[PDB]
Amino acid sequence: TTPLVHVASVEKGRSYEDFQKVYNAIALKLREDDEYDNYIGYGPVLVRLAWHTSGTWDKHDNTGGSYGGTYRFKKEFNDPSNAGLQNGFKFLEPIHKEFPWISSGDLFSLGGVTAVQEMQGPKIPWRCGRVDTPEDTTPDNGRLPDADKDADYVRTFFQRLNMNDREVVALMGAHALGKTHLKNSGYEGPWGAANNVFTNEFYLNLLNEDWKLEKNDANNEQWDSKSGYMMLPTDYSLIQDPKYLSIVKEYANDQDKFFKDFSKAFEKLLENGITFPKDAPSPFIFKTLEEQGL
Ligand code: FMI
Repeated sequence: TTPLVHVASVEKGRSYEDFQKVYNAIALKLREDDEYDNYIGYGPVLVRLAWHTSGTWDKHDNTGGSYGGTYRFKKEFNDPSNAGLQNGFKFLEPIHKEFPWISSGDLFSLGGVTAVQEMQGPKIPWRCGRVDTPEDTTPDNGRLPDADKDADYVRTFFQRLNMNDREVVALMGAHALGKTHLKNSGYEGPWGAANNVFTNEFYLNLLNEDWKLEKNDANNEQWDSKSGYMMLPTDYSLIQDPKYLSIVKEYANDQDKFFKDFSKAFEKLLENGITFPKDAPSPFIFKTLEEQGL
């Protein structure tokens, strides 16, 4: 029961170029399969997958986390909290088939990094070395957070992932991406207009839209705006809590600051629970397809 240490182990003989190739394959497929989810593309769901496979981590005993790539196991991919992520896993299947040497955890997390960057978001340094662990290491369902709670719930919950107020608010900015799907989560609607472009729109919408507390077709409350956007109760709590509100305003007024803080928090999220040897490779910063002229 003693907390196990997960030491990053580089896939045998692999280096930056090998991973840039995987990044490129993911990026090229994101471009090709553009029709998904009414042309939103697979970017958002890949970011959600990267987060859900990392968000099971418990700092108290180092269980869960991105290291083991346990989402490949039935108990975890059937977690009600992960409904809809099967689309992201299916997307990555041909990628893993072409590059069988990459670990599942490295693939799931790299998928998120690739999606953020290809969607014009900040560069996210990424480290390789996650190693697949047995099915009995799969964390039980119920470790991911709920969306119907308040600011106090959010603050306490994220302490388990060792995230502070600024880190939590920055991470939530990813909701500028994609949308909620009634069938998956009991919530329906996008948070903004630019569904597959990474910007600080989430914060701007929270502060500038006129929100009304309504019930959706699943009988759950959510905040709606005449513009056709929505906010989860947890999203809205970010402007109800005075400490979160200050940070929301900061990001709504400084795109660069949001990008920098999100990058750090997202990398931290994807690396929680992993011990990187002193002589491990430095974090990789992948070039986008655009930067490579591809
Ligand atoms: C850093 C990234 C991130 C964080 C930290 C983070 C944190 C949290 N999220 Fe969010 N998320 C991300 C990224 C991130 N999310 C993205 C990109 C999406 C869109 C997915 C898609 O469009 O398919 C979604 C979609 C989504 C949905 C709709 C799912 C669906 O119906 O398909 C819900 C209900 C929630 C709830 C919650 C919380 C409040 C409960 C878990 C929460 O704590 N999310």
